[PDB]
Amino acid sequence: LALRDVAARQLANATKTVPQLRTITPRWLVRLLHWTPVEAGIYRVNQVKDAFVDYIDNPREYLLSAVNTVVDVHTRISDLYSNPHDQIREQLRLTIEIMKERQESELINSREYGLLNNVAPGQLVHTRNGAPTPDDLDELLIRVWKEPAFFLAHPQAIAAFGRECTRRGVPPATVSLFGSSFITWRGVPLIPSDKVPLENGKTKILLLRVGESRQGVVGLYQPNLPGEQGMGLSVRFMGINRKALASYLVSLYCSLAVLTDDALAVLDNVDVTQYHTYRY
Amino acid sequence: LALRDVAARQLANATKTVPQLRTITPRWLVRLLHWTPVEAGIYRVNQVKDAFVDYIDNPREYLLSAVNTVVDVHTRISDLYSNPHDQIREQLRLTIEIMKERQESELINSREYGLLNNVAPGQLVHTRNGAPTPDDLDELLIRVWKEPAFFLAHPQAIAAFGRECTRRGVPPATVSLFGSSFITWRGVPLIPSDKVPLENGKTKILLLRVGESRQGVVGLYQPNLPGEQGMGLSVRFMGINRKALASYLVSLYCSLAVLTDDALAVLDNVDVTQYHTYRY
Amino acid sequence: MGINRKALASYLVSLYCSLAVLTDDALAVLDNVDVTQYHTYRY
Repeated sequence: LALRDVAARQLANATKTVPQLRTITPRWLVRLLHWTPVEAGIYRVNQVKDAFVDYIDNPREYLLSAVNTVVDVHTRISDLYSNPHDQIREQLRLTIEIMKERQESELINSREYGLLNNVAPGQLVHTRNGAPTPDDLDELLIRVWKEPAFFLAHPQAIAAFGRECTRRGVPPATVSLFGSSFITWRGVPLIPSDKVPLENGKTKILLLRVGESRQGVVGLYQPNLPGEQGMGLSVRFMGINRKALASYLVSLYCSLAVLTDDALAVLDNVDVTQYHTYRY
Repeated sequence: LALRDVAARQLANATKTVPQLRTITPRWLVRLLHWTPVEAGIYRVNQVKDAFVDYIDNPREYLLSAVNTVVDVHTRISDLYSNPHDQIREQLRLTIEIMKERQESELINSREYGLLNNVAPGQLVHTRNGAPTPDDLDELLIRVWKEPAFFLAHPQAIAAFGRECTRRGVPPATVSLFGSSFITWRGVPLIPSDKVPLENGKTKILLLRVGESRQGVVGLYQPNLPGEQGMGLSVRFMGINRKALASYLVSLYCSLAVLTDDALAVLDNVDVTQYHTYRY
Repeated sequence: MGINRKALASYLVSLYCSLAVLTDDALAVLDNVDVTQYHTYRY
């Protein structure tokens, strides 16, 4: 008999990871958008009227929106347990991750801005038979034929499109972006995002042109913020309350503008639950 | 509601102490002895016969004794759990502490060497009334009147002597040695040691002269050992067995010689259980 | 490890390893995969 493992383990330093947040996503849409700074929170998109040359007198003004989160950390927790990991920094990091996920979801789904609600008449396409076939994506590419950037879809919709391509004996090509592989259709990549709504096996697929040089989709943000930690993101210390809770304010200022109406098209009534039966 | 202490504690490094060994003692006797090296494990104490000048022809030869301890440490324990504390080093350190305690106990109590058994006739004093009074220590000082070094006693016997001194209205003086205070009697310090036997409230008190220049008590040790880590102490790696247990041999070589017989005296029948009743 | 009485030298080979799945959506398993099916091509 000798020294046991459980007793010798009382002398050993455990390697501790930072807390793993499983709802973190790559947030591809934010990385693929072009971001325009708005120095005073107002973006006015002037338009040619009925494209002599006249302009409309009531152009849409985009107001940047504010989302705030208060992060409360007890002073004794950050005082006592900040070795080897800063407790305040981990709380803030995680908080900002959750806020960035919410920001991507708002870029897709917001009622004021938000791609699925700012789609022009004539740019809304419907599937012929529910499932996202190659013909439906060809329709989408008809609607955004001027230099389309990427498709945006739920990963289940990308799988359904892959099944439809397999049934027709068509293997779609792939591209590498940001060290990851994506399906492409007619050279246009299919980008996954779990923020595209999926309810009762029904979802939507978006097609986007991005950039200000083109007349595409642009993201908007506020450029010079006190306590800035990122694009349109700021962190401020709010103070300490009577119960020794230190508070931090995390602010995110963002919006989205579709500069011209042929920069965005949406394929509606996409069914992701259809499976083919292969019989020979 | 905010982040709780129990959850935030999962990120914090705990400060781990080395294992505390409560049986560790200051081992004052070993620190107070003079240590003589014996290069080949044999110490022959020559004596003048019946002190012309003749020597005895059968002098006592002191053979250094060996105490061995095998320290088994599983290779996976030292491989896995040696951060930030070396597991083998802690096991060896603790093992050597226990062996040093045993060595002090053997210097006092051994049957071959050992002060309580190598006491000459005429140097054994008995208490007049059980309790260790000032008169009994004066008797001891009669027996070792030539430059006595220190008393050695159980801490309960030192307390009993203190009680006897208090009953007689005598406060004994104290000296500082090694950063610690000790009672002294007639300028001779009383050194505590829990290795002095105490059974049924009965113990002994020793008085020693030390050194080779004087003809006192000397400790003996072996000076040039393979794997030497201390005085007469060595550590050797023995090998690994089939079940991946690494073994280490800890060896301690020691003995003790009383050069002349008036260098040591023992006060016998010391009673440590007597308490005076103060009535006025 | 050392040499025994019959002049056999021993060596200890140790391997320390484990594996962690940090989040649960990092791993998926497809079960009941059948590898014995062959199609009959008739035209």
